Amino acid sequence: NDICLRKNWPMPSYRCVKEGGPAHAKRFTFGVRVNTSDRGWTDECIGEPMPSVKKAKDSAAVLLLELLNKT
Repeated sequence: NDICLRKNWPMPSYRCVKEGGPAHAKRFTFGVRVNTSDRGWTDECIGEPMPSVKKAKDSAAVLLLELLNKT
């Protein structure tokens, strides 16, 4: 969140795109997007299917940091 804050943007969107399923689908996949003032909502950064919802957000966010590293 530091990079988005520092860039003087609002707080990014965070919501699991896939969570739960037919038992064997408790891997969570989530996509992030940020409001890059120069363009707007960034490309939705889908993370990897993670076995914990906290890891879901953070790991996608890590890919987002790469996007925000190109600003």
